[PDB]
Amino acid sequence: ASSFEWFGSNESGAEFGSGNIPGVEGTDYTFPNTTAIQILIDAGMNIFRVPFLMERMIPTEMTGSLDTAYFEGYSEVINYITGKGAHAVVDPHNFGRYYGTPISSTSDFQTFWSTLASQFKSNDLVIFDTNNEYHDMDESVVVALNQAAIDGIRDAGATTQYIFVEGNAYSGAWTWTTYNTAMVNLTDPSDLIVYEMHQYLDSAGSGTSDQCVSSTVGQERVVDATTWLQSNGKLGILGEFAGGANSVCEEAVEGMLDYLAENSDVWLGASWWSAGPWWQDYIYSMEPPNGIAYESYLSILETYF
Ligand SMILES: *[C@@H]1O[C@H](CO)[C@@H](O[C@@H]2O[C@H](CO)[C@@H](O)[C@H](O)[C@H]2NC(C)=O)[C@H](O)[C@H]1NC(C)=O
Repeated sequence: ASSFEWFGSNESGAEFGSGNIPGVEGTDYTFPNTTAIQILIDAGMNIFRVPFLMERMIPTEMTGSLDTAYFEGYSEVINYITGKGAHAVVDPHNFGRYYGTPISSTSDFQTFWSTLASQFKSNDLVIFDTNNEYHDMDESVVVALNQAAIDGIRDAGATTQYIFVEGNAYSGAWTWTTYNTAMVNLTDPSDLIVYEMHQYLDSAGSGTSDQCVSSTVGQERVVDATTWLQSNGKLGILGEFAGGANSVCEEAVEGMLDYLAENSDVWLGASWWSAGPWWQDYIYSMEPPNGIAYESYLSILETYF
C-alpha cells in the first residue's frame, strides 16, 4: 500500500493578496482548480490543505456570520476533494492574527470555530487545522487558542474529524522542543488530535529560497520532533515542506521523508507546499502541468505514496 497514512499538497490561492480585505475574487485571490487537483489525485495524492483568510470567511468580528460567497467558493473545493475520497484540511492561514492583531480571545476564537465547523460537521473527510503558523505570541495563549479551537469544533458536533493543531514559532519541527513542549496539554473528546509541523530546508528554514543547507539537513531538522512525539505518545503530520529543484535539496527531502517513514508509527504523513493555480514561476510549485516542483519532485514523492 503506502509508507504514510496521508500524502498530498497544499492548494493555494484563497489566501493570496491578504493586503486587500475583503478583496476581489479573480483579482486579489482565487480558489484552487479542481481539474488540477484531480491530476494530483490521479497521481496518488490523498490529502489537500486549502488555505483561506479568516477575515474573508467571517468578516469584521470572528464571532460574526459567514461571508456566503467566499464560503461557497471554498466549500466547493473542499467537497470536491472529499467527493473523490481524499481528506481536505480546512486551514485558516492566519498566523494567529485577525485583522493584523494577535488573537487573544479564547471565547471569540471558539465561537469562530463553531461557526466554521458547523458547516462541515457531517463530512468525515474534512480535517480541521486550528490556525496556520502561530508565532511571536505567548506560548500559553497559543495552547489555549488550540484548545479553544478543539472545543468549538466538537461543540458544533463535528466529532468524527481529525484536528490538526499547530504550535508557536511557525510550528517548525526543528524548533518544536525549544518552544512548543507545552502543547502536550491538549485534550479532545474524540481523541483525534494530530500535531502539525512545518519544515523547510533552506538556511533560515523560512522556505524562501531554492537552496538547501546540505543533503542531510532535512533529516537533522526532524529528529528531535520525532522523539518528542514518540516520547509523549502523540501523532504528527508534516503539514508543509518543500525543497528546490536541485539534487542537494532533493536528497535532503528524501532523507527527511525516509526518516519520517521509518517512524510512521508517529508520523501520519506529509503535505507539499504548494500547489495552486496562481503560482506561476514559484520555486516550489506543485501545480501541473509545468510547476518546477511538479516537474522535479512528483516522481520522487510518489515513491512514498
Ligand atoms: C485547471 O487545470 C487544467 C488542467 O491542468 C487546465 O487546463 C489546461 O489548460 C491549458 C491552458 O489553457 C490547456 O492548453 C490544456 O489543454 C488544459 N489541460 C487539461 C487537461 O484540461 C486549466 O486551464 C486550469 N485552469 C486555470 C489554470 O485557470
